Amino acid sequence: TTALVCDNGSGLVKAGFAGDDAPRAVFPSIVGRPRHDSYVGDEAQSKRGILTLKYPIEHGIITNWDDMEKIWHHTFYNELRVAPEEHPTLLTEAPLNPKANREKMTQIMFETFNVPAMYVAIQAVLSLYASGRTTGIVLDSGDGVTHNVPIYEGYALPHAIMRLDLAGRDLTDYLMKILTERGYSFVTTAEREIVRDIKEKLCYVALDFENEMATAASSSSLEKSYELPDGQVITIGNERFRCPETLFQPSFIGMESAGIHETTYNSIMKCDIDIRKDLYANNVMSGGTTMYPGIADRMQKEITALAPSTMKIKIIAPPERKYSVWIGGSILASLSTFQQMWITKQEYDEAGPSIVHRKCF
Amino acid sequence: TTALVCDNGSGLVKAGFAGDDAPRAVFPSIVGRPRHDSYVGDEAQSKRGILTLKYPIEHGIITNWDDMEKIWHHTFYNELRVAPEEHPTLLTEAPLNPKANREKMTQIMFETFNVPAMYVAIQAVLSLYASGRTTGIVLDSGDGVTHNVPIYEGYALPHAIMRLDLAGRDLTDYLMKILTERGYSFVTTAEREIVRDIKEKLCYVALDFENEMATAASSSSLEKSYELPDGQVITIGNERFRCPETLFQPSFIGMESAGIHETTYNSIMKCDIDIRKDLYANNVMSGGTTMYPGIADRMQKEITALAPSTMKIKIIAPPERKYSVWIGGSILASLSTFQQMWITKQEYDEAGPSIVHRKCF
Ligand SMILES: Nc1ncnc2c1ncn2[C@@H]1O[C@H](COP(=O)(O)OP(=O)(O)OP(=O)(O)O)[C@@H](O)[C@H]1O
Ligand SMILES: Nc1ncnc2c1ncn2[C@@H]1O[C@H](COP(=O)(O)OP(=O)(O)OP(=O)(O)O)[C@@H](O)[C@H]1O
Ligand SMILES: C/C1=C/C(=O)O[C@@H]2C[C@@H](CC[C@H](C)/C=C\C=C\CC1)O[C@@](O)([C@@H]1CSC(=O)N1)C2
Ligand SMILES: C/C1=C/C(=O)O[C@@H]2C[C@@H](CC[C@H](C)/C=C\C=C\CC1)O[C@@](O)([C@@H]1CSC(=O)N1)C2
Ligand SMILES: [Mg+2]
Ligand SMILES: [Mg+2]
Repeated sequence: TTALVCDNGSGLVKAGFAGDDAPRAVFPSIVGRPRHDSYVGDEAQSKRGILTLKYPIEHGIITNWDDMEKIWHHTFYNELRVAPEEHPTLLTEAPLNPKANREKMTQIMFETFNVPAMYVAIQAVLSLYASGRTTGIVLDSGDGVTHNVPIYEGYALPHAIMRLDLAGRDLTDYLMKILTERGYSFVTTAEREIVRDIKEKLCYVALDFENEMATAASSSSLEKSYELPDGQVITIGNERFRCPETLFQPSFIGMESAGIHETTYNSIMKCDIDIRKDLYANNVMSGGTTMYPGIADRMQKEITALAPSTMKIKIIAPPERKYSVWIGGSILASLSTFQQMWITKQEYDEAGPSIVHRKCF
Repeated sequence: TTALVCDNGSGLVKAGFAGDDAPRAVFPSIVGRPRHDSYVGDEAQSKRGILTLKYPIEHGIITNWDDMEKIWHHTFYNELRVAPEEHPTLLTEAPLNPKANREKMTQIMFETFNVPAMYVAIQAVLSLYASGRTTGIVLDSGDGVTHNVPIYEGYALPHAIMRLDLAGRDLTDYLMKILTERGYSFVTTAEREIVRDIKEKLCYVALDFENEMATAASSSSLEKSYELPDGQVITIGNERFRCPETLFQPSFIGMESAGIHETTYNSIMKCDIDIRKDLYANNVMSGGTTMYPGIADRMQKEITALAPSTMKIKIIAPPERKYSVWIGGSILASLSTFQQMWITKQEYDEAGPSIVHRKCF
């Protein structure tokens, strides 16, 4: 009976059961086939020297499905200890995800895994119920993708979906750079991983850059040392809010401009006025990234700038937003009105891929 | 730039233009040829000799597709004299018609019609819309069939739906029976048509199959004598209501099938006791057969005498409650909002024919 939720994030894969208050398995979204079978997850990584590791998925989109399945499989078997062709199933996707993909995706569940039933939901949209909403503009900033998702009655709006190709890993990478720069090494991939945690444990969203930037060099009372695994420990200036600053500065690492709140306006201002109003006081926002301090109040103002005078702008940062996408699934999967919403072998059996094509979740 | 409305009525077809507060089209959904290329419409009518014309749409469901193909064709052209690949399209589906049938006329349409965009809905709902409601039981007492469709704010209650195969052209093959007793003709379709003409003319579902049926040996006051083509006038007694009434008596044949009102009830009953009141206080007579006057105050009895005392019950039965289906749909087909629903040429050449099973409204 128990269905299964799996947010196949670009770098992370959240997956547990239905209704389950939280995805049980949350491991690395990559695989490694022989250097000269494959392996995946922590294991996959646990074998650097002799493995050719790659993210089966790129920008929250599947590319080498081999590894992909080489995951899926590991995910029930080597992972969830459960029978595929034995449980209702839910998969997440990215906004404006290419038809044949979303279709190919299904091809495999019944085909190879003979999964009984299944469905597909936009990572976004998931996060939206994960908030108790069926309409709003979301901000699922994972490890490597970014979209502004105009939703209504729980049904999205393509033509108005701004994607800001950039995220999670960017900054992490970003950082290292502005550090190897401030006297510090780290150019091996293994070092990058160090930085991230660092990037997470410390980095924050400066309510104000300039006001903050000076202070950095002016005061200090805004930084700390780091238990570098090596043993040696170290601290960082401006950076703490410079890296996460890149978020509003798609001109911090080269890039193309625009940027977040903008691409947001540049997402809302592509949405039939009638909605706009109500699209303004509901900013949800999932994915590792969004997990920042002050990131909150920071945006609010950002927009109010563009945000016309007397308009109430409300950003909602779900304390658990890191999994909302998954958490959403957990729910919808585990629901009633959703029964008929599934896809069936009997159905997939008779039709083909195009069968999947339906309405909002 | 304009869309279309087509009521594929079991044994009839009404059509016109979205908005157009009349459907300009209404005709015989029959196809026929020489006993030994083809003849559709009332053209087929005048051929009882050379033609052995068979009707399509089988109880509301298609059957000789290749055949039905002509029906439609006969439309835009001979009839409306209009263009297909140039107007959006809407089609009434059959209340709980298989998914197989679906993608058929859907692909067929486009494929062998190159249509802009097409959508399809159950007949039973439009009729509902067609009355200012979106909830409450409806009854497509049309020609070939008569269904009981509970509706909930736009959703039908599959599980909770009833389908009775008696209707219009049902009570007819019969009428031609009851009469062979006072001794008369009416055996050939030639003669069979005359029947319905009479039915719809005189026939009525009054009230008592008793105190009413008591007036019989009684006061030979109120009866009549229709002047048939054969010039010769004819007499009729209780048959003026022995035929229609049969709906509250299947045993008139042997249908060990449920009495209408009862099925309706049955339907309402199989519904969520919560919503049951609304769908109870609401009941529509979508169907030509649903015309036998005085049928108004009638049904009330049939049911409240089963409907829990503390209530109230009304059976919305408008005048054009003979096209409500077509009418109601000729609305959906008129609204900027409707686009979000349509299935355009490109919304098919990419998503296979199964992209039509899924709606919002
Ligand atoms: N507390 C945090 N603050 C900021 N960034 C974080 C935090 N925790 C994780 N991240 C970053 O967000 C990225 C992860 O997100 P998520 O779990 O959002 O990715 P996915 O869903 O795996 O990928 P994507 O959403 O890009 O398709 C991580 O790889 C990491 O770089
Ligand atoms: N005034 C009337 N009184 C009685 N019966 C009528 C009247 N007008 C039409 N009918 C009968 O009702 C039948 C028609 O209904 P409708 O137009 O409801 O049929 P469809 O569209 O062919 O079928 P369905 O509605 O069951 O899908 C006719 O074929 C006819 O025999
Ligand atoms: C705590 C953690 C979080 C995470 O989300 O990791 C994902 C997955 C990870 C895979 C590569 C590493 C070596 C192998 C195992 C990692 C396990 C846990 C790492 O590559 C990221 O780190 C990239 C690199 S730099 C960044 O910003 N994203 C995102
Ligand atoms: C006024 C009318 C109404 C109608 O509803 O016709 C429909 C369609 C009709 C098709 C066959 C005939 C020869 C051809 C053209 C008829 C045109 C108009 C007839 O066969 C019915 O008559 C049958 C016969 S007896 C009955 O109960 N249904 C129902
Ligand atoms: Mg994500
Ligand atoms: Mg009809």
